[PDB]
Amino acid sequence: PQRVAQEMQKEIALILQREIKDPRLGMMTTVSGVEMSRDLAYAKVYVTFLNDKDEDAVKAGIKALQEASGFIRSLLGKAMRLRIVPELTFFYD
Repeated sequence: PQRVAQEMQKEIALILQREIKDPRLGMMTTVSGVEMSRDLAYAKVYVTFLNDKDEDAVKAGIKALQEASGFIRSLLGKAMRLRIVPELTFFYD
């Protein structure tokens, strides 16, 4: 799904700024891509940081973002009026 992956990159990048304080990460955490399941039960999200100045802070940043993943899924479905939204898993790129 090439077009849904482009809409998800854009809206998830905004929800990453709104649903958690991205100023705590320097207000420049960006989405580089998504990777989606054939059955849409799951998706992987790839993220690139200005908080990249510390490897231990990026590890903690992904850990804090994964704890918020259920809000991010619920909001992504609301922003798209989507019939099903995938369950979300986050990665540093």
